[PDB]
Amino acid sequence: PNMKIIGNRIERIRSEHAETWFFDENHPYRTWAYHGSYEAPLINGVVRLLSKPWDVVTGVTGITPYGQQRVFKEKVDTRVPDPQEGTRQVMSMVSSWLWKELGKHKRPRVCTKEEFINKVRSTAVEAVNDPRFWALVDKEREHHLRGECQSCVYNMMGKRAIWYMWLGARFLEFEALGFLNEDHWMGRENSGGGVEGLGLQRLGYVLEEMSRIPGGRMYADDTAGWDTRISRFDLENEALITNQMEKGHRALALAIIKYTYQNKVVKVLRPAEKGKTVMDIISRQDQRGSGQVVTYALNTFTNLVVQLIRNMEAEEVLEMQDLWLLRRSEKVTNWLQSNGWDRLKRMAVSGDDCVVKPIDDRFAHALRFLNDMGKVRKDTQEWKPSTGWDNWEEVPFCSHHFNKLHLKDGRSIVVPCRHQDELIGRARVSPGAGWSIRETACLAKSYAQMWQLLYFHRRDLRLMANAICSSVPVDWVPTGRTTWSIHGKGEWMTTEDMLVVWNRVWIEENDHMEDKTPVTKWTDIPYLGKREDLWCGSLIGHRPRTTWAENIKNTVNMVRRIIGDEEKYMDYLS
Ligand SMILES: [Zn+2]
Ligand SMILES: [Zn+2]
Repeated sequence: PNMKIIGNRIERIRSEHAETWFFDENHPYRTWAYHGSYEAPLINGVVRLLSKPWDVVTGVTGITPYGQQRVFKEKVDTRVPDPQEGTRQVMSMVSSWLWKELGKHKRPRVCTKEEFINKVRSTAVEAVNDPRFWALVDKEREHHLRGECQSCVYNMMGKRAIWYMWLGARFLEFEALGFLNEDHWMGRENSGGGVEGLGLQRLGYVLEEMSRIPGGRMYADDTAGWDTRISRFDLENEALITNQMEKGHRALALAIIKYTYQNKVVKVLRPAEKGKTVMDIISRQDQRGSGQVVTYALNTFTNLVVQLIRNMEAEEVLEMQDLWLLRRSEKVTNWLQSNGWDRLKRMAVSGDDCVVKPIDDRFAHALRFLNDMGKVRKDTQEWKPSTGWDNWEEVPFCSHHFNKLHLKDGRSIVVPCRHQDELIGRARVSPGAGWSIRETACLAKSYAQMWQLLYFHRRDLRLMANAICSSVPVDWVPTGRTTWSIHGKGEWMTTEDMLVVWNRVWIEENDHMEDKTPVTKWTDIPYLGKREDLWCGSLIGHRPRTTWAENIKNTVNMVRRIIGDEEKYMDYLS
């Protein structure tokens, strides 16, 4: 461990728990440095009541110190092996080229306290309105400008692993690197292959556009445990963005990168004897600390780099000898300057997910650089060629597939779809304990309106959404977080009529809809074919679902009585 960079944080934690601090020789950490330990100490009722048939669907009901330790042994206690020197030379060249393209029409900048407060306002609200929080933030920034870090420490939670950091550390990351998100550096117009800021209502059109580019099949390979495969070399290559920063901003960003990305200090819970719990203090110099302000943007960047490299190997620009040491590097510069933009426009990359439309199917067996970079494909033998898709409507991307549907008048739209159990299961989860009827119903309304905008083509979701919206007062504003996906843009977070929002999103503002004729009734908005709806998890035709549909108005009346019969309600079912 680099005690010169993490030592201050470990010593600070040790001094805060000095009387219970101890070194456990029987700790379970294999690839993380261990420093010591100390002693340490959910249903949305509205959605549940309106989704009775799914109480026995394991796909729905399925989705702590023991939990944190399980994710360590199953996923995070691993070390990605170093790529060879030539592979590292290619990764650095491609990353340098890509940063220069992304920065051609954009300038890095510091993000402000005002920008952060505005994003928070959408107990974090209490902290941003307290001057003592900003004083703690200022003390840590002063340490950073002096080459020190005292409190940027992760808190592991898990259940993929989720790494939490105190709001002030997240502010310092946002100040230095938030411009990647706020100024849309990974937007498609700026990056060619990125899709940041496109909603699920548009991603399908990107895949359809890619299908028309001449080339091989569409490949959408997943890397097994992407965040654990981000190496110290990937982090150094991502850090090249600091070369485009002015000196003051550069100092802030280098502190975030060096002290919190390239060196990390984490707190993890672990069960101990007699039902007691300990907190372990560990560290490491690689992996992506999933949950950072710029995890998505940096994962998108590095996945773009990986896919450009796999295309160069497929096109026989890179040879086997180049893994050991890159020979004739001008060939890589030429390929990037000549073909890089064309190959970026042949990709759709969102964090660790990608779809590539290579110039031919040599991409399927171009595995040497991919495997040497440790970006090993999930659910496939390491050296077996990839299998691509001939039909863009079957390609998985961002946990969805995309289907062309036809409106009653002959026009077509391209909609997002996924297996329905995950959609209902997520809506049935309420975040945090102590949620009242007002907060629970507003969050149920947000899921229901999101379904009306994006998944209206699924029979069960259109009906369940109409039942939820009929059970929650119409003047209640949808609240909470409907998804963690950057592609759920929140047009459904409104009291504007969802048929109006549907028309704005799918017709008026949809650049892929040439005819702007409005759709004036929900009965003119299509469903998937019954067999497609069933393939993706519908319960149509299943007796408990038929009973639920026939009883739905009774169920809505029951919920209205619970919330209060005096509220303003709208009948969305008739
Ligand atoms: Zn710090
Ligand atoms: Zn589907």
